[PDB]
Amino acid sequence: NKTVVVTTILESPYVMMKKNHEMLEGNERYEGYCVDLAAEIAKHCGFKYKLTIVGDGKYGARDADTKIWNGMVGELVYGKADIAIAPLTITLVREEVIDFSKPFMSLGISIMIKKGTPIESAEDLSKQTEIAYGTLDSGSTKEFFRRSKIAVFDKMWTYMRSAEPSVFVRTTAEGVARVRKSKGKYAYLLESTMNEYIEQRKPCDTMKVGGNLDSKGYGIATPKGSSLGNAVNLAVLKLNEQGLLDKLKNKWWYDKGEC
Amino acid sequence: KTVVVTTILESPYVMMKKNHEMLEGNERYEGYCVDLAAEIAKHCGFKYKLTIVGDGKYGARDADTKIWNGMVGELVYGKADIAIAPLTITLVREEVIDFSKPFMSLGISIMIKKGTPIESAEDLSKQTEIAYGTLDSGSTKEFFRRSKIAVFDKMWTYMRSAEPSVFVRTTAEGVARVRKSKGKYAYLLESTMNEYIEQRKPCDTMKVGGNLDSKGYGIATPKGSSLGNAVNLAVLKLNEQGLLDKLKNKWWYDKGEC
Ligand SMILES: CC(C)S(=O)(=O)NCCc1ccc(CCNS(=O)(=O)C(C)C)cc1
Ligand SMILES: N[C@@H](CCC(=O)O)C(=O)O
Ligand SMILES: N[C@@H](CCC(=O)O)C(=O)O
Ligand SMILES: [Zn+2]
Ligand SMILES: [Zn+2]
Ligand SMILES: [Zn+2]
Repeated sequence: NKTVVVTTILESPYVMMKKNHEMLEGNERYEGYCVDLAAEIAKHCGFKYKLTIVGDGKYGARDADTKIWNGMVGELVYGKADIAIAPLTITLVREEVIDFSKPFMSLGISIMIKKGTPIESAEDLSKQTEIAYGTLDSGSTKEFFRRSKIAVFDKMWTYMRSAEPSVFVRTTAEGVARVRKSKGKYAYLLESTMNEYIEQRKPCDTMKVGGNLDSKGYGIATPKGSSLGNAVNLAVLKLNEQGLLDKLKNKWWYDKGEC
Repeated sequence: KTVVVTTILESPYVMMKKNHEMLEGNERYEGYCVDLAAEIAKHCGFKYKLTIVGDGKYGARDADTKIWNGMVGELVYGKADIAIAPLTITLVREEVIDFSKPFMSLGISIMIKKGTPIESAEDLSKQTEIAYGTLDSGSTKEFFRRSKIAVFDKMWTYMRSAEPSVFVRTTAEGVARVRKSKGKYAYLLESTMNEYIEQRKPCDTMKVGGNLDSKGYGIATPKGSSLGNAVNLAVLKLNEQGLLDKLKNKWWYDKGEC
């Protein structure tokens, strides 16, 4: 048995630095939903592990030119990590190079506005020019728009791909900050999970509006044909059935809500 | 080789067409899972035959003989090649068959006759005037059997001992029992089926409260099936094209009559 290298990402409330992290070591430096989940998955599958934050701070995309995978997906593909336990979206292009468990959390793409912004829907955003809108610059949300053949979303993509200055952001935090500082003139397209979390954080000035644009999930990912895939999947099923995943969601989203 | 698909008559997933008696083979049926089977078959490049599960059950394991019934049994014993049905992904099933990523989300929910003074599972568990039960041989019954959550444990104790029986052989039977019991029977069933019935004449039932859990239906194949991989990728593709969302609207709400 060797220590399992876990790749993950600093994304609230999934993985965060503990206030006193400088005084702590190894796994104890972090907290959050995915930190709690990693401990349970390791316990139920019988392995020791080490949490590592993804070097480039990215989720995972393949460069169209170089064909190289970046982010957490890259760490799995190139053998730098053994498992990714993070809000990593299950997608077809990813499933072709890595394996995912059954989804441990559901989510869909959603709209974040600064409160009072006169927008209620994706259709609203597409039919106007006063309010800019964008996505995380690398990730499944961007690809959803890039690939969509649905009229409303294709229209949004045509706008976003050509908008100047860029409407895309490097991190979720950057997108949230941009909504907060843009006096209602920027809306952010991000996953419902992160949207709902931020909605419950001070200064309580953002809101999720409209229905979700799609319906998907986060999965625990392992390299193709990993020895861990089967047991990890069974552990996700057990934890779902025992209500732990619901308990953890409540713990990190709503029990700690500031609004 | 023509792929034998096991499925179950459960609205709006698989239903006999109005004019079924004059039709043959797959053409006799319509519904969400009929459309899904056609899509999966197209994207995986196979011919197939839809067959309705012989015993009318989803699938559970006999505690004594360890024999599986239902669609799960058909896969386990080699009577069918794939199940395309509202079949809930569960740990005990994943141990004997393979599931695709979930093509639809659902949770256990409460169906009441309109006007029944019940708003939650907790409400049901606190009283005795209104009886309540679940489908037999399915994942909802097992949920209550295995739950340690106090409210659900309390409900199970009541349900397992209730006389006359509160359990039903089919969803349709549960729905009929709610409709005819003058508000004195509430039915525990998956949110998907509950929300469908809520939009059907005579428009006398309602879903109340939040869902009791969060899970999904998956396409199932026998362990080590050569079809498992391709079918999973097909589900991902259909999801990403918005086709699953299209089919959900087509069968739930475009056909809504309330
Ligand atoms: C048995 C449970 C562990 S579960 O496996 O039911 N998970 C519960 C959460 C959940 C259920 C259904 C869906 C629907 C979308 N499916 S998806 O794979 O995200 C898409 C990429 C095809 C998403 C997330
Ligand atoms: N969960 C996404 C990142 C966030 C987003 O794209 O909105 C992914 O795995 O790429
Ligand atoms: N979908 C369930 C059947 C219906 C129910 O138990 O509510 C199963 O696969 O067992
Ligand atoms: Zn545990
Ligand atoms: Zn198709
Ligand atoms: Zn028996």
